[PDB]
Amino acid sequence: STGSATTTPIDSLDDAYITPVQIGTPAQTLNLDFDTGSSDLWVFSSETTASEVDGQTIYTPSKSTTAKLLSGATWSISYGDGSSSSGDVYTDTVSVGGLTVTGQAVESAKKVSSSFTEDSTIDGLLGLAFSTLNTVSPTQQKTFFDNAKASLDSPVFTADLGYHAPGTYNFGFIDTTAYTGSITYTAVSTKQGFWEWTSTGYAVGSGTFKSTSIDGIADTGTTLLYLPATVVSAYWAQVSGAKSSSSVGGYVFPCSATLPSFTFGVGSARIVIPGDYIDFGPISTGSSSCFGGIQSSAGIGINIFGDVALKAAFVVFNGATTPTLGFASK
Ligand code: NA
Repeated sequence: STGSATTTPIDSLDDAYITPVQIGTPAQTLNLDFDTGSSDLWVFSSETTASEVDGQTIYTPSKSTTAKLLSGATWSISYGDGSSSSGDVYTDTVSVGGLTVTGQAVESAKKVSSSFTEDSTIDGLLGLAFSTLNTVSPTQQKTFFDNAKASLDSPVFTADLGYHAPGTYNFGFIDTTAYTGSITYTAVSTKQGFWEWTSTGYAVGSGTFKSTSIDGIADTGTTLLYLPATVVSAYWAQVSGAKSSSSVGGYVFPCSATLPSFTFGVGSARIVIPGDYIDFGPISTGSSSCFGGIQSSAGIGINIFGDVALKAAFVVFNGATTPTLGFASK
């Protein structure tokens, strides 16, 4: 089997991407944030505290003939941005882009933090990291990918995120029409439960490539590119008037600037992030200070190749017995 679904930016900045997901019988379609940095599939639901719901579409298990309470199971998750959610668990039929899993754990939120409530466009998350990170207790649950894997034509999924445009998540196949050149594969460590890999270096604009190992994660659920402070300083030093602002919470730059590209290494291959991808616009409405898309990972404890990096590439998440990542230009 295979599946193929379009993923759409939630706003003009590509802050996140939503993908429609069918849950239950008859189908209830919710728009979920596919997150390769976490391992829970959780939804706004008929159980979510009413004051914490503001515009989201909810899953109502009582209206699904295939829903079953997973008795005694609870979940609770905290993300890198300080957001959180928790609740109970149902199993139900879940389909993505025509690929169906029966018996998928659907984590129903009883509580969500303010950042979720305030984002009316995201109805929940679909985690695509390794199932070792799944938070269901007392019986850990599998991701949608891990449950689908054995049925797929190939044990893979691909992320093809757009810049200010829709893109695609495919399951079970490589679309050889969706990228240019060849795919470079690189080793993955699953020790922390992430798609963790090592970039071979970077360049700023037209500058020379610096060969240096950068360990980080491929995380579709993180907006920005978080890298070591040395790398980030070297990037922003090429932008007149850029500075790190403790009041704003990272590097800002004059909205009048033209940003340089940023290149990262994948083995001997190179992925180029155009400068425009690094502009996250005014820090507040009408400001002439703009927020940067490359930020320091110092204090986060891991480097994160978030959407800024991933949307410059066609990315293969190879879930074979020995997982690997692939990157191609597009
Ligand atoms: Na922000």
